[PDB]
Amino acid sequence: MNSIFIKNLPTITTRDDILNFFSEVGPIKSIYLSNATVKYLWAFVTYKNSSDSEKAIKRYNNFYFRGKKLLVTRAQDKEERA
Repeated sequence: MNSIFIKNLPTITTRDDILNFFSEVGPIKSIYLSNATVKYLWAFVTYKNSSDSEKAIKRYNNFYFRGKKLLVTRAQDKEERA
């Protein structure tokens, strides 16, 4: 409920890029940036404040970063039922 996925990232994306863009909505607790070696990277960002993760989706989904339209979605944990 604090975490988002960021996909369609440019391959030259750095941890600092994620930090600089996504800290604008609120304090970031943790970041994973894939060491994908292919066409696009992905990131997993956890916010300290739950409200900020929703803000990040609202503000950065479909945001262009180096010509790439970012996909920013909620990282929802596994549901209980099949």
